[PDB]
Amino acid sequence: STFVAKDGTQIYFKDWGSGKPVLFSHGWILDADMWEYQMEYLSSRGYRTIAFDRRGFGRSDQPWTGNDYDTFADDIAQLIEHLDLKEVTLVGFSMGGGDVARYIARHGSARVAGLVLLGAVTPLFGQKPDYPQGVPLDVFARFKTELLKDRAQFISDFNAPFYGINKGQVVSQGVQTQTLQIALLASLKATVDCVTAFAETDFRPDMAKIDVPTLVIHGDGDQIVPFETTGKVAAELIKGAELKVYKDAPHGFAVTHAQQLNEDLLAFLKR
Amino acid sequence: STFVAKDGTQIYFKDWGSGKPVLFSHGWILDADMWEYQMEYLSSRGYRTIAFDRRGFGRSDQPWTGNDYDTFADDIAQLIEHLDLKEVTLVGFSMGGGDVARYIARHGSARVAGLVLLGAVTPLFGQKPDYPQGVPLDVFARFKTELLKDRAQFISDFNAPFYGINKGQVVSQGVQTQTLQIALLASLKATVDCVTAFAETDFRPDMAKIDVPTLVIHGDGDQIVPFETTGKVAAELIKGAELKVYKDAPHGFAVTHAQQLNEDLLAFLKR
Amino acid sequence: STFVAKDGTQIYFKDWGSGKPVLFSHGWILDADMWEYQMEYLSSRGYRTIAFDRRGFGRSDQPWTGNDYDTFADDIAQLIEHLDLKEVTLVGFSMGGGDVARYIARHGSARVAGLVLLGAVTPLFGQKPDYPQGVPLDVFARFKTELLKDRAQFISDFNAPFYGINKGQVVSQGVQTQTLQIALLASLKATVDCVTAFAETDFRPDMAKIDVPTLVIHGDGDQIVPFETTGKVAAELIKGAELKVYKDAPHGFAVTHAQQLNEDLLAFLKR
Ligand SMILES: [Cl-]
Ligand SMILES: [Cl-]
Ligand SMILES: [Cl-]
Ligand SMILES: [Cl-]
Ligand SMILES: [Cl-]
Repeated sequence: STFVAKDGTQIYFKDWGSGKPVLFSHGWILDADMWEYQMEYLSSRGYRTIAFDRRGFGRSDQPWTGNDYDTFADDIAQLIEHLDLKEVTLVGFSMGGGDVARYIARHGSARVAGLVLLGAVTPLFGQKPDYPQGVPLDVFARFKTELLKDRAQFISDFNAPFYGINKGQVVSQGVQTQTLQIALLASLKATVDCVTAFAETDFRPDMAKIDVPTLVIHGDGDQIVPFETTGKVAAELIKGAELKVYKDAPHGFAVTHAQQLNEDLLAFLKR
Repeated sequence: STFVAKDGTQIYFKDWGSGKPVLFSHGWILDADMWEYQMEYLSSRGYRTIAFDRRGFGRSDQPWTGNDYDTFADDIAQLIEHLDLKEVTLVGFSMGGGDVARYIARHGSARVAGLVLLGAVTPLFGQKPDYPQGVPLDVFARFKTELLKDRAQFISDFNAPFYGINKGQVVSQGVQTQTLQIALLASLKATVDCVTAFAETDFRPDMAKIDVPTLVIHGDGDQIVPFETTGKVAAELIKGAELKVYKDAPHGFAVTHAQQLNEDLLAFLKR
Repeated sequence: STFVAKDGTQIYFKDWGSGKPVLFSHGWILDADMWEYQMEYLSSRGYRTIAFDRRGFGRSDQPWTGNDYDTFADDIAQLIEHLDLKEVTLVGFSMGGGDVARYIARHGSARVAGLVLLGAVTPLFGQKPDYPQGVPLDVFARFKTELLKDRAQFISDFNAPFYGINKGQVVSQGVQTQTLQIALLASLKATVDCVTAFAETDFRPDMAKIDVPTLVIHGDGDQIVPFETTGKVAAELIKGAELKVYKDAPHGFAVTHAQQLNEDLLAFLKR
């Protein structure tokens, strides 16, 4: 399915099953397919599951402008409006944790039953004056330089630390092939602009606005989005949030810990 | 090109050339591109060729519902009506033999000049009480279990018995790459529901409804859809059907036996 | 974005940034993504960048008919008209040098500020009675035969001479994977007809119609489109054209010499 955002950007989404809705926001160089197993799992068990390709990614249009969290958050608002969703459980992975938090901050939580932040960049990923423990901006600047030289090889090399294959996690060649295939669908421009966005955007004000049940899940072996300065802090800053730590899990844990995640999502929805 | 099915599903198709129409229905985890050489061959020789991506596959939408042979047959009916096709020769490969057969069973043959069943699941693939020679259902249940764990690696491993590479057929790396790339476009949900559909659907009543010239072609090395219990029987059950057995040919014989298939299709059309 | 051509063919394009427009025409078995680094570079520096997927390629429709330079040129005209572009700099790579030249030839240069020809087939690629130095037609006949047997393996094998990898150019596996992925999106029919088109079409008359500033760039290690009989002659035949030769550069120099190309394009636009 598609809808057209305010600026004319066409956004691809899937809307499966019926019942209470669960809306998924994918990570960086991924698309809505990263959620296919969670969607099948929950839609076969009485839920409606919705997942979009972020602007610039997968099957969506690739606009030059609007590659920032405020626009990402408003794109989600438009999707929710378009389908007239109510009591939605928002689920964000990695950089996609930021647009679901920012949606709540910009639009409130009247339509929202709950929030799930999976290996998410919230509440803040990069360094700030009062957050020297964040990732230094020159680290991201280097990634951008590499992406602007050869993004295809960048993505290909990113598979190992993403899935923790370099630390003994086991992920098939098939999954690695699918990951690269999907990543190459994306815009070079959106790919690089998203680094800027997740490097620099501060979601600490957003955390104070989250007034729904919230589950934070993070792998403490995550090489991409460090657990200690992201998920651990998000769970403390969000009132009433629950935290689950998957021991030694990598960033790409929707793959390596698929069944555990499916069960945790179900348990949260049935709380 | 696209048409929209009754339930809102957008379906991609290609419609090439002019003349008497030949409408192709692809196999499992493939899409309309599996026919590109047959389409070029026949459309360069004065036929109109049409091939669609089944719902849930290729460039088509991925609906949660309607992944069953009655709906697939009705999709084909909608395409035929969409383009107002007459004297159409229907050509179905593998699981795609089922939806062309079920189209005739549900809609009759007023628009149909002839039927070709290529390595097809017809008349019945899975075991029934009166068909113990069919494939036991626990075989398909295991496939579903494996697809719900890692469909990307399932498809990758499937290449070998599909093309008979495991038994000495020679197929390029290029073709194996293209096969996996196209398979990964598909929905996880459609991929799994199709297994249920081809495992359990009985097309034996459909065979009695086929009242047009019919050619059945099957490889006798077919490791996926066994000739003895499918194409052999389909040819005996359809009145006036002709049977061609490709010696030592695998399931993926539109690739391994491309030229022979092209020439046999042309001869059938010219009969 | 998309527009619909005269014959109903839907063509995908990207339109990025603002400022003076630069319209890019890709090579054979590529798509608009081949320009992503040039588009990012120029659109980050005050230019509007536009690149389309040629009919039969990438994300565009795959028509049976119209796979010829006159139609290609008219598709470009229709895109220029669709966006009401003025003072456009046309940039064509490889076979795409032909449709920008033919667009000037058929429609004039009222809308055009400049022309850039990159490893282009202009002014004539294949042999003619007065051009025995051209590539013999049996060479292209053999490519077509191979493509009509196994286009996927043809493309895979083409990576090496395209990028000069067989002559010590260094190109990542990621770029080669991306090149194959994009090529496989294309129509078999379009892929084959384009060979006929660039083999046989004579752009020598077109050269005399080009009355705008023109930069010709070509690598003199080009194994696909020989510098001596194409770019070298195009630069001599177009009044006032500038020529730059990249020493030992291959056909796929937008990849191997990306930064040098970006800087040359920018220098040209600023002249
Ligand atoms: Cl269960
Ligand atoms: Cl608390
Ligand atoms: Cl009979
Ligand atoms: Cl010169
Ligand atoms: Cl040089």
